Amino acid sequence: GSSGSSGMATTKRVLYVGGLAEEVDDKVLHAAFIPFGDITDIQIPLDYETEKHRGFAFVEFELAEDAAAAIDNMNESELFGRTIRVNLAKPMRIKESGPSSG
Repeated sequence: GSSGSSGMATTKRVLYVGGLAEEVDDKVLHAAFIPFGDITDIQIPLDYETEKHRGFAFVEFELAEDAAAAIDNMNESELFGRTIRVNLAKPMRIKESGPSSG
């Protein structure tokens, strides 16, 4: 049994981790997800003024299957004495400001 609502895509490698701690970083997440498979790259949400994170990040998996397995597990897992959430990366959405109809 299976089905695709969202649509058609193969971007099931980048996982979204939430509920992270103030000490958790790309490094902590790496050695924390290194078991599942072989992380290809990691991204951390930071600013240009403070360059700090709110409590989440995005991890990539060498494969898709490995990622799915990481979610089913890491999902509502226990990290640093906290409950983090894991799920497929949400669909981004950007825009551009410009003059219209004049």
